[PDB]
Amino acid sequence: NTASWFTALTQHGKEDLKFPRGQGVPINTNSSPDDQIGYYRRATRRIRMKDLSPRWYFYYLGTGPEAGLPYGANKDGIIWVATEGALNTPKDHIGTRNPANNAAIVLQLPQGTTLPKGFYA
Repeated sequence: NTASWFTALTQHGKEDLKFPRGQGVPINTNSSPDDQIGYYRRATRRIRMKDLSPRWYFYYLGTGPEAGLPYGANKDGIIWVATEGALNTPKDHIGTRNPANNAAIVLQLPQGTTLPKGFYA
């Protein structure tokens, strides 16, 4: 099974995640500036049905459950982020995580990043 490389953002409001134009890409010192572009995918969970808080997981462009999705496409539960000068190419070489060999990276955002209302890590 596959997984995000990073820990997910939890939603504490009726808001749909959305960053300012140049923010949102989680830090990863082991990737190049060309690779800093992807999407957050919302994951819902119900429990007893009581609906839990939605979590958003980041996947590099061209990987993850929506690997075939071009950057910018409009789909429910998919929002896009990219930092200045990233390449609009699939990041197949980074891929997705296998929890059997690697644990998730703690999601961190660059300094001066503004998280929207009701979103925390």
